[PDB]
Amino acid sequence: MAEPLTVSPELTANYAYFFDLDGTLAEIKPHPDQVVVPHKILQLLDRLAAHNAGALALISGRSMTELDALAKPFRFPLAGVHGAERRDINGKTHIVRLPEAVVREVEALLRSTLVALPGTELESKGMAFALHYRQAPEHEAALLALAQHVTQHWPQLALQLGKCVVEIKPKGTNKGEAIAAFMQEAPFAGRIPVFVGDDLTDEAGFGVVNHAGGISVKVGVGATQAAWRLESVPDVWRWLEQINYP
Ligand SMILES: CCCCCCCCc1ccc(O[C@H]2O[C@H](COS(=O)(=O)O)[C@@H](O)[C@H](O)[C@H]2O)cc1
Ligand SMILES: [Mg+2]
Repeated sequence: MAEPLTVSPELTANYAYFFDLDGTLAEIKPHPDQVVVPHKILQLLDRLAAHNAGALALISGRSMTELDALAKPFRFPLAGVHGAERRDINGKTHIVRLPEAVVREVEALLRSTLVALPGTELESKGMAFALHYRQAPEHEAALLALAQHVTQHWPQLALQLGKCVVEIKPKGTNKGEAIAAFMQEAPFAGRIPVFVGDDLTDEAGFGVVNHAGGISVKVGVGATQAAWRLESVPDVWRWLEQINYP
């Protein structure tokens, strides 16, 4: 149902841009630390933001600090950990905080199960936990049942499924509310939201962008709620280049 995106918006239109990172602005890698956004693409994003009053943000499941490393030397408004971390246009950061006992008890729980799930990696994010299983796809059903049971015993936590990852996040955190928080703040407010993403976490953003009369763009294959689709990360780059230089 999603329509192939072919038109590039004009550089000085009234758009507010929201970009996912992994699988959208950067190609998918076997390991997250090999992921890179080419410096040419970062310059296009920075020029696009500059012509749109700074209304451009990165909306990612990665931690805020990892986004700053990937976007170096540029510093954009950010949503990290699916919205549990956020940095507005004023550089002000907002952090969702979990009870210290919850973080300690859950991490100890998840770590003890890894001996029976070899190849899985537990990434601790301060207020969230990510279970990476790209090196062992067989563990996916177990990690889902395990994380689902974590969210039942600790109702402060919610489930976030993703590409080769099962993520445990604070309840009420999602990229839709992250985009919402931005859309009521000075630079983004009064513009039309454009959100480009590729994973299940991005579907929540697609929903609020569609309801807002904005432009939602799915990257890659799979069922989507987005109205528009790009076929691959290099197609995002080419779309980005055509906005900057028609
Ligand atoms: C060798 C053949 C290639 C197959 C590789 C398949 C692996 C896909 C994949 C695996 C793990 C990913 O996790 C990373 O990115 C997440 C999403 O970030 S996001 O897309 O900007 O929302 C973050 O949440 C995580 O912290 C970060 O470690 C992201 C993508
Ligand atoms: Mg994503």
